[PDB]
Amino acid sequence: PFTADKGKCGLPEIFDPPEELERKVWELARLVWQSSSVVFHTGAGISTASGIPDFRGPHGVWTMEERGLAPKFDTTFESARPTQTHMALVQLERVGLLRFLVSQNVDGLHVRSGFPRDKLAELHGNMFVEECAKCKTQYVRDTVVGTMGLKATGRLCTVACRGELRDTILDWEDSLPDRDLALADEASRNADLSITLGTSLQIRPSGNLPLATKRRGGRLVIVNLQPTKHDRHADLRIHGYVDEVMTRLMKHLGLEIPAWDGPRVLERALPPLPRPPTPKLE
Ligand SMILES: Nc1ncnc2c1ncn2[C@@H]1O[C@H](COP(=O)(O)OP(=O)(O)OC[C@H]2O[C@H](O)[C@H](O)[C@@H]2O)[C@@H](O)[C@H]1O
Ligand SMILES: O=[N+]([O-])c1ccc(O)c(O)c1
Ligand SMILES: [Zn+2]
Repeated sequence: PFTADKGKCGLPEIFDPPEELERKVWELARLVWQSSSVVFHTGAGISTASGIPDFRGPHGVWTMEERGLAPKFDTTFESARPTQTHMALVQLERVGLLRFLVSQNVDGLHVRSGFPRDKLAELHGNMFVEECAKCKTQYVRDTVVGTMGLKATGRLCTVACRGELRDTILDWEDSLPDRDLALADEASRNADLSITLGTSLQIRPSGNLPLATKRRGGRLVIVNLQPTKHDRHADLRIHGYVDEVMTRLMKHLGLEIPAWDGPRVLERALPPLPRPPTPKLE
């Protein structure tokens, strides 16, 4: 806990200049069109524009802690709106340009975004989701589950059970949930395109999954303001705000970023919605 390694925190940000940024997103555009199976890996950087601080960035939880300062939240978890990036990932799934989404975030926004849970691994859990110890039934709640570290919440299961309900937030010692990690690994290995959004890729095995894609000739794209463990293995690193990259990307793809109607829960994914026809690439 106190001892736990929080890896490299407070590294400098890189800012690709507009010309290099605009061009790198057109190449990302091309790789989404080329790819049969596109998987997105997300981390706390896709939630920073909502007012949720990240961990290892300039004003990250771990970064401000090293310098004896406090992270600053500009919102509560309950009153946080999903980002343009969160809503872009929703459209990309709906139009069939996103096979699987893998997140290290516990902020709960993916789910609150309306994103299909059966196409999502929440690898470090969800602040809003408690799980029945007895029958493994999950409850997506409307306020944050008040505990952390797979502890009893105080509520009991309501299946036609009275099983102990506990949080889904992994403690430093706790192993990842096998179902989520297994689907996340299959998705990552099977993928021909893995795009990482606002993660430093410093945690095992979360951070290593985008590298499973690169095996069998898959392409790896890293969108992050800072360096990242596996920058060396990327075919494309984009250094900029992900909201900018994903707003420009969606515009190249001919896609609108949909409205957020407030917190909604989508258990299962629907058949793909119509999407624009693919440009001639080669
Ligand atoms: N607007 C932005 N656009 C793009 N990148 C951004 C933005 N804001 C921040 N970033 C980048 O976003 C990156 C986020 O890196 P880290 O803070 O390590 O997030 P993680 O999701 O990998 O944390 C992993 C786990 O570790 C914890 O213990 C928990 O268990 C976490 O689940 C940085 O490089 C920022 O520069
Ligand atoms: O307080 N928390 O639990 C936090 C702190 C920072 C985060 O980026 C986060 O997703 C949750
Ligand atoms: Zn139960």
